[PDB]
Amino acid sequence: SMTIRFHRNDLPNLDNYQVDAVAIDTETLGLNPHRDRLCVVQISPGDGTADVIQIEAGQKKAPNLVKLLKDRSITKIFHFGRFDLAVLAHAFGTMPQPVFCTKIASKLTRTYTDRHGLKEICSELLDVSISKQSSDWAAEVLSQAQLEYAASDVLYLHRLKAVLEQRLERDGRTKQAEACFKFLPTRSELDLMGWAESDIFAHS
Amino acid sequence: SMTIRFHRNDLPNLDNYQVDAVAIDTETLGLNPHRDRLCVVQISPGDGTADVIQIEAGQKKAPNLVKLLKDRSITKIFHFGRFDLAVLAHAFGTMPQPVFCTKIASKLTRTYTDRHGLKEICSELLDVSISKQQQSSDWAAEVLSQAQLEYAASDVLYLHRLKAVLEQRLERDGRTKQAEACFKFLPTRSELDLMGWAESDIFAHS
Amino acid sequence: SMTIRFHRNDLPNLDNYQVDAVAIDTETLGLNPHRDRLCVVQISPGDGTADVIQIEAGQKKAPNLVKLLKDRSITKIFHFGRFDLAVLAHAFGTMPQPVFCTKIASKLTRTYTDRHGLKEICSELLDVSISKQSSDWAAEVLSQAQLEYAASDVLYLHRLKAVLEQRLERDGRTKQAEACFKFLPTRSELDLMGWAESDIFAHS
Amino acid sequence: SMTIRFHRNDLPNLDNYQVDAVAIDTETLGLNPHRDRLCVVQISPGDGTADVIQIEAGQKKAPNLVKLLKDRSITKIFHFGRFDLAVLAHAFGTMPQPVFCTKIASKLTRTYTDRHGLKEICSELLDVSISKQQQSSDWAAEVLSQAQLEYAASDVLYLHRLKAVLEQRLERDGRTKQAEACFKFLPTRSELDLMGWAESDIFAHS
Amino acid sequence: SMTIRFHRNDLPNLDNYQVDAVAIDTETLGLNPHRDRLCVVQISPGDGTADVIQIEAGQKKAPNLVKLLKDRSITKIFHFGRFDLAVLAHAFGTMPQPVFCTKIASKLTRTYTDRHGLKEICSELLDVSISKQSSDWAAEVLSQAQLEYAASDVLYLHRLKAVLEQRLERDGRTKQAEACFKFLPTRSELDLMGWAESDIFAHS
Amino acid sequence: SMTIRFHRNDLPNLDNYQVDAVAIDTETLGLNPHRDRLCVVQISPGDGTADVIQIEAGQKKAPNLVKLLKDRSITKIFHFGRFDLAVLAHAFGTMPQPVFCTKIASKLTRTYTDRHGLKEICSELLDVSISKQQQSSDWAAEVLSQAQLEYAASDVLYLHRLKAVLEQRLERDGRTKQAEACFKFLPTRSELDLMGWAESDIFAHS
Amino acid sequence: SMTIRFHRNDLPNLDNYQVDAVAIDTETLGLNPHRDRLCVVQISPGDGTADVIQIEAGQKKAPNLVKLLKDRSITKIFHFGRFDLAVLAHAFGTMPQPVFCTKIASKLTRTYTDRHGLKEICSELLDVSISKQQQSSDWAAEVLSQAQLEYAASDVLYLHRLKAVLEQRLERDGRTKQAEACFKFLPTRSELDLMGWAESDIFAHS
Amino acid sequence: SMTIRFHRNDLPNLDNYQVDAVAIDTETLGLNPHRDRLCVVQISPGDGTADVIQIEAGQKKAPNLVKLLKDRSITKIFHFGRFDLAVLAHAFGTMPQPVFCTKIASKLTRTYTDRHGLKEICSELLDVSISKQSSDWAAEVLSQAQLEYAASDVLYLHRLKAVLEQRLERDGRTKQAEACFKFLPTRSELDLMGWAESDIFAHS
Repeated sequence: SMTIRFHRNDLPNLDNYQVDAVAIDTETLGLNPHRDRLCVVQISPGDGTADVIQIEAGQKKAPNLVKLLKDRSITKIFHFGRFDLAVLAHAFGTMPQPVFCTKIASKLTRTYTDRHGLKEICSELLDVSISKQSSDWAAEVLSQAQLEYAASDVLYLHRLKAVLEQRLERDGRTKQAEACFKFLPTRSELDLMGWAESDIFAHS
Repeated sequence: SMTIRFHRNDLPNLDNYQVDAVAIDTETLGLNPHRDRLCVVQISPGDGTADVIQIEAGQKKAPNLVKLLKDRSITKIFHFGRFDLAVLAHAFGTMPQPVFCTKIASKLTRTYTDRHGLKEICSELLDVSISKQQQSSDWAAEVLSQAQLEYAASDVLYLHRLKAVLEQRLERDGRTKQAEACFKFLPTRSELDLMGWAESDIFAHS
Repeated sequence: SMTIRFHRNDLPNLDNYQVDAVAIDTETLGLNPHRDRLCVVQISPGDGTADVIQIEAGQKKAPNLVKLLKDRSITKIFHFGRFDLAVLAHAFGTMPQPVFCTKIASKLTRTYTDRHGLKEICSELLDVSISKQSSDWAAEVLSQAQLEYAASDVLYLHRLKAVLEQRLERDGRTKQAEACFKFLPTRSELDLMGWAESDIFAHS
Repeated sequence: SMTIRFHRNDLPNLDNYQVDAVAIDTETLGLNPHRDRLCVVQISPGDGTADVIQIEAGQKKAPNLVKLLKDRSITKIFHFGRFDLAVLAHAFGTMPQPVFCTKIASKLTRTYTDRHGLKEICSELLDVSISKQQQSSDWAAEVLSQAQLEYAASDVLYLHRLKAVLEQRLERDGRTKQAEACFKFLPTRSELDLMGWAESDIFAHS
Repeated sequence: SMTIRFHRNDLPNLDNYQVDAVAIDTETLGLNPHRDRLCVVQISPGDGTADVIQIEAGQKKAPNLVKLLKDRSITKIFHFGRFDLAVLAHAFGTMPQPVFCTKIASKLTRTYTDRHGLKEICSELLDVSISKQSSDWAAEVLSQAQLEYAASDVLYLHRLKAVLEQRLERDGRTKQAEACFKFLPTRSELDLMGWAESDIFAHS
Repeated sequence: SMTIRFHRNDLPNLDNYQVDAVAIDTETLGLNPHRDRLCVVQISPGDGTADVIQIEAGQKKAPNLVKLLKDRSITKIFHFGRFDLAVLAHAFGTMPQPVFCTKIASKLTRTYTDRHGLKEICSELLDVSISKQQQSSDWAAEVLSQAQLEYAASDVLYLHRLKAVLEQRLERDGRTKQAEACFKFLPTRSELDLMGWAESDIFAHS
Repeated sequence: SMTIRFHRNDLPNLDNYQVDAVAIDTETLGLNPHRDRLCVVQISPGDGTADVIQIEAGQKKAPNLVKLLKDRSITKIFHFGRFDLAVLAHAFGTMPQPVFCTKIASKLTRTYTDRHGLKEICSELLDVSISKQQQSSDWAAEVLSQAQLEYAASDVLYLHRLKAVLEQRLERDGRTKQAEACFKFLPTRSELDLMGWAESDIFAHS
Repeated sequence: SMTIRFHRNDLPNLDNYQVDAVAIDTETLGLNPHRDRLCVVQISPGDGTADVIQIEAGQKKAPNLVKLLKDRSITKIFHFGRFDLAVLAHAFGTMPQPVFCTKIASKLTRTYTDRHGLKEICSELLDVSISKQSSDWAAEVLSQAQLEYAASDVLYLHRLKAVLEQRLERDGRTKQAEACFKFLPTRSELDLMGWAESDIFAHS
């Protein structure tokens, strides 16, 4: 079924990543980036396959992945990148950019719903059914079910981006979305710096 | 003391605005830009003088003011620019940029307090006292009172000085780059407010 | 100072009320019209004087006052009439109409503030200073201070109405205000009927 | 079963609308009428048929529909008319009246429940089952799906029948006059929403 | 199955009520006794049968039922009598007493749970399964399902009282329960008087 | 002015208590009767004098005080008796009755306010000013300060007068019978507090 | 399968408890230790057997159980020991120590969830299914049902296995020392609950 | 008036600290230890004088102060040490112990009040009046007012400890207080680790 390539620590090379956009998600021990370590990076070049990379405790190097994260010619696509960007910057020392977030794009286009989860938009926009799973992602041995769950998070983000970009143009919000994506790395930096619970643009 | 130049509709010219940054604030009939019209634009060159400009109901143009708003070589300084940028763009059709916001800068530096209002930071950072008695008054009055003119002018007379202090604090505490990114996004935040997301944090999970 | 005419039960006649609008407020034993009886009706014909009428426990008749309440040619002016209309209808058996509410009018015009109290609008719109006072309004003997407090509630509503009507025209909301005033007696009826805690127009 | 007539822009004529009341609903891109455009108007004569009218982006006129909205001899029946009245007035410039709202009528009669949605009252009052699967879908699609057409039509096919039941309940429980006053005010409630008070109960103390 | 005797307005006589305790529940148009009229009184003499009495709009007389309500030698058993006592007093002009409330008794004995509903205690204490149903109880014609739902509310309260009285004695709280039952009619009176949302014994 | 008689452990006799009602209050180390011991009992015959009785740690008996608590011919007047009844019953083993509570009586008559504290009703009903400075002090001190004695005494010196006013108000506004039923239940409310339901309204639905 | 040994009052001897750790749980009449008496003590040596001990009303002694509680060479394993330690100390006068709490250990390791109940961690960590149907039942019944015995036994049959997993997780994620400090404080946390602070976090600012 | 010794970076020696207990407070840029740096350490040996130490941005060494923090024979006294312990451990790399917290001690003794602030307990327990001041504690030059405010935080903690220890013995809670003090360094560690918003002992 799923074409999943499993790796320890890092991609082995970038032979599959001669691309201008990658789809990325992560797994962690929880929602606090300072407490809960990075455990898995899942990434797809958009060809319907996924690389699932198991990250070790204390590991701060992943040179091939970091080359993609730093490459300003490659757009890093996330669904709710605000969290993953903070996790990746905290783990590897660089804030990935530029980015596209399918959740922000959903909020700017799918104004007829309050459901902006990945499962929801995959169903509505792609007629794709994905299966939601909490588990210990720091386990020595990840299950096949865990690998498939992680891979499904990145298999469809290129296709979602294509639909959402067209919707943003139809509804006249392309420029505002792009400014949101330009700011999103700073939003994640501010989270790591201590404003994770604050809307910095609010009056009070 | 403070010099106020009162005008109707627009600045007469830009002879006082051969500067690299201007301080701007606005008065309206309330907090909803689609309902509550622009009534006053106040602007200062940073030299201890202020222009207070009465805006007519239905006024669609202000060409000299708009030249300053469009001029990318002039930084527009606001206190909580999120509001004023939306009001000005809605009134005259130009989203001002680039910008500096003293309230965002305060939130990124004065981490020991939740009080980030203009009156508060004037007192703490400059030892300058300003009064908010006229904040909620009829800004659409046919003739503005001298108290209204002085409240309006005081809202822009100190923004250059606050910006200087807050710039230094941002550098001291290591957040200049993040503040600049906030200022770059702020025009979009105001656009999203006008477009229908005024009550939403677009970066929130839900 | 204040010209106050004190009465028991009812106005003695309508000699002072050959008018097209009256200003009305009430005092009660509290904010629950079914539990807390009507104690005082204060009313002014707009001439800078007030009638202050002490209402007895169990009294359900006040013929001269009720003639004014029922007279469709006389506008009953209140500041937040929603409460007083319920109290008066519960006490005397008829819902006063038509009405003008200076608080609704304030909310539709003074959009630059969240303070719509009587003291606030008297100060801003009239340069009139009134003194806010809780006390037992069911006392056998009302104090002079109580009579003056009650009278001040109605001395200025005609003048407030004149200013607020002009503001409603300036800001383009006369028609919507008038529809609010037409509905206000039903809003008070719904309060008495059991919806005092519900916005009947809300989605949920 | 249900008969659906699909149209673009407007009813072709009023040959099916020689009636004293019509049932109306709308579909949009969301809950904010200034941001979220009108996409579909659905209308039923009360005879078990429904017209589903696709509204174009930027469409400013719908003359036959508007004739019905303006016609004071025809009651416009809605479920939560507060929304549809604002959307229709914003789209085409006419505030429909007079009106009957089945949600207000439900709140004034079904005092034993807090569930006043259309699906709920169809089931309880008529034993009619309707599905909300397409409530949140892309109503601005170039071509509406058959499921979207059937969801839209089902929102108006039963309002006459609900109105008949709820009218009887209002009379039974003694609240006809208060409901009628609510219906008379409802166009103003929708106007106030468009004017800037959508988040405020204008009758609240504070 | 269920032995249900249906009546209009009132019990026809008290031939089935030569008893010292009755089980009572009511149906109304909702939870606000001043707005939502009494629609059904269901009552059982404890013999496994129920009388279900349809109450008309505007009906304020029910002489045989009222004789039971007033009879101080007959304990009126309710599950959460606080509501029904207010409804019955408002409908018929007299506050029933004395009373026993199986919900108060449950709260004073079943301290190992926070579930004190009738279905729950019937299951736990009696191994009796009752089926929970909101509907229009003011309908001209009550359904058979509605009659059976109403009857089930009173079929088991005598049996619950017997178990709960023994539990109160085992756990040492009989005297406090009886004082709660003595006060309960006043608690319902205070609800009708305007304190339905207030714990009169709270400090603030 | 006020006469205070200071005692250790107990009243010496009941020579000053040939009366039909007594006013009682207590001071403790806090609001939890199982944790926070009884420290002071204050009692007044209603004649403008007060007895202030220091209670020792571990003290289990107070026979003359307890005679008054048990005497069903003497009404014990409290302000918020719910607390004092629990403290006294826990200390000495007798639940006082019958009782009158000025706070319950206030809640049933002063329907125009949410302020029912003793200081508030002394001021409004009697024009008597009392100070709460010593309310939170070390009531277990080896020697009570004169300020502590005067705070304690002032808490009982006015309860007879308040009761007289509030009785009249209860009759005036028609709630004498309901208040009396509350007073009859109050000892049980205090027992339930000691038994484990201090945080629960036993009459609530859930 | 599981072996249950039912007893009245106490273990008959400690022949099955020549072990370094025991698993303990209790059943009561509710969550308030001063009101709600101890009804059942369940204990397991960690060998797949469980003792379920019915405790009489008013029972003040359980000498063999108490020997285990006092024995500082035997770790007492609980799931949410905060409750059981207070109940056991209140019943028999000995605060058990040292302790291991699987709920604290879960909160310090399972940082990806807010579900830390025993049923949840049995399923996730051991793939063991337990039923909470009898959690809220009359634990003071004269005769315990077989379902009650099996619920009680299942609450202790797996704590040794959970402790083994959670110990490894604490070491893996670097929090062994902090968990041990929590376990050292837990008897005091339970004492403070009995003393009157059950509703207070003693370490909170306010 | 106040005897204040000002220092940069560290105490110059421990000549004034031949003691078994020290009183410590800190000033920071705010309440988030990971975001808001340590700015001032104020410390007193209990002789009515204070050392006020200005801490530089990026400074992670303070050898003489750290010797006191690590010295297990010296009790570090705080008012609400939970915060300062986290700040000091984060700044200098070691968790100070053992400790005494006058706020925990107040909560375990002054059960007759909900006010456990330093000003409150100084007034009640010592008849000492201290003056509460928010300001920029990272300023290059601290004002005399700032130095005096910082010093007043530590001038009285030895005296408060003596009173509170006697109160703990009188009210029977010495053992529980000491266990709270033994745990307090771990409570602060857990705050730094990511549980600052969680009571680790709560059921949920």
